[PDB]
Formats: sequence, structure tokens, C-alpha cells
Amino acid sequence: LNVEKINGEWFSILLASDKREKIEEHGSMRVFVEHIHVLENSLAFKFHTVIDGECSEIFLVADKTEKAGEYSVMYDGFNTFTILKTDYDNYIMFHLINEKDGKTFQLMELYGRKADLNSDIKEKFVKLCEEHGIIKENIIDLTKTNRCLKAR
Ligand SMILES: CC[C@@H](C)C1=NCCS1
Ligand SMILES: [Cl-]
Repeated sequence: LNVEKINGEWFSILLASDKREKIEEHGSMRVFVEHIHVLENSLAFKFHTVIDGECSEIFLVADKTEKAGEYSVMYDGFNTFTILKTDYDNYIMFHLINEKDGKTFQLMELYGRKADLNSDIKEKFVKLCEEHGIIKENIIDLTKTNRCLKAR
């Protein structure tokens, strides 16, 4: 991975978790990326989220950990994540582990450089989720939800 090439604007496409409530409509992880800015030791993210039906912004900075390719950020507990796959110019797939109260769950996300991705890429992401124990029923196609596109 050449992490500088993930810089810029992205859209949240598919959102998946082995703890489904976290990504349901009022869940803390139901967030919609707008950009990723690559810094020397970190990644700076801007997201939107819906709070009581209203779009709202979330800004996070994730720092490199001592494990190559891994980043950490505090948000509803302690999160670590990695980049599983990307072609830089169309898609990126993230894998995240949240810890809170000594309990963990996984989050996987598919972002696109455009507001949608084709079925081939989506199905490949679904299979990768299943490879992590994230079942098909726990993958949400955010293009059929409020992603706060109007707020971008
Ligand atoms: C808490 C933010 C979370 C949704 C992230 N996903 C990919 C990088 S940060
Ligand atoms: Cl929308």
C-alpha cells in the first residue's frame, strides 16, 4: 500500500459489522465518509452522520500504531483498523476492531471515489466480509439510506 494515494474525497457505499446494532440507523458506526487526508503519522477523516434525522459532521484523526499498516482512533471506545484492499482510484476496503468495556466487534467498510460502485466490487466486498465472520444479513447498502450527500 502507497497510503498517500488514498488521499482525497470518498463516499461510503457498504457498511458491515458482526454487531449489527452499531451500523443500524442510530448506531454509532453509521457514518458516511467525505474525505481522508494523509498526514505523516496519521489519517484525518471527515464523516457525516444522522442525529435525530439531521445531518451532522464528525472529524477524527487516526494515528499509526506500532504495527505496520495499522491505525488507532478513539471513537465510541478504542478502535484499530487496517486497509484490506484498494485500487486508489475507485474503491477501498477497511477492517476495524472496536473495543469498549473489554468487548470487541468488527466493522468493515467499502468506500468509492464515486457515490456508487458496481455489483462485482460489492459482491467481492460481501465475500470478504463473510471471510471475517460478517454474515450477509449484517451488510448494509448505504446507497439506499440517508448518507447526508446533500451536506457534502
Ligand atoms: C470511527 C470511524 C470509523 C467508521 C472508521 N472507519 C475507517 C477509518 S475510521
Ligand atoms: Cl443521501
